[PDB]
Amino acid sequence: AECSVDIAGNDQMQFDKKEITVSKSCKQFTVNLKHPGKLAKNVMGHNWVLTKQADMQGAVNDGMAAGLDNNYVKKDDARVIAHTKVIGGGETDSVTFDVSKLAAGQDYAYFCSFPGHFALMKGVLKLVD
Amino acid sequence: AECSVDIAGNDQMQFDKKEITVSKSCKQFTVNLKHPGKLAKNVMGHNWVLTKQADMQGAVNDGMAAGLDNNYVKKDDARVIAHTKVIGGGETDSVTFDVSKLAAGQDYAYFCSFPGHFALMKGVLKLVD
Ligand SMILES: [Cu+2]
Ligand SMILES: [Cu+2]
Repeated sequence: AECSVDIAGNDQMQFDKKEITVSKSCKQFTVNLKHPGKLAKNVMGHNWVLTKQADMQGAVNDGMAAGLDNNYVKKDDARVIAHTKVIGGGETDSVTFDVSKLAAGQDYAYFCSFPGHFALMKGVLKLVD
Repeated sequence: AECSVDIAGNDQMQFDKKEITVSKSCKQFTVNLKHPGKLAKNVMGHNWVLTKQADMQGAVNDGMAAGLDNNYVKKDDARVIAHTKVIGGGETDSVTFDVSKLAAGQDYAYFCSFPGHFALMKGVLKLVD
């Protein structure tokens, strides 16, 4: 038989092979692991979502619940001033919004609403002048 | 100032910018999001670890505790028949082991011991012939 196997991480963050067979006729067995480094949008996507600081947590929670189909943002969510699409690796998206939706001395947060990402992918947006 | 900003996911799964400035002299503001799709080994690495089925949970718990410098495998862990290094995107690693370490009528499992991967990155290794 063969005394080696090629196994890889896939774009779903699983092994491509759920089974390895080792023949008793093999003295030694060689496992070659590859990490292609490519993840599909459904497991590793990003967006950019803008809210008042106080509205972040509610918007993120309802955003996770809204699903990939809604770019992990609740449809017509009043707390969301602007958001991009959820994009995968090598992709781009742009969003334009009215600056009149911002007020001076208010705290604004941006985050990714892709489930679990708000913890790591956050920042502050400030109105200036 | 400008009425647009370029923001990107980075290899730590954070935004490259933690702060965005919008001048109130802008009528509209544009955010251009990029997803380069590249993650560093310290946040998205894989390995391949072989144990008896019954030893998986213990080996993975002690493995996560052992850290990246020990390839997320407890040094000299008796339950671990064989393991690769932890590798990052675009990388490869191999391990060879003696087939004499496997016995008939034992159940063998493999997994990735990179923290959080264990639930999705699993398979069965079967002695055959
Ligand atoms: Cu994200
Ligand atoms: Cu892994």
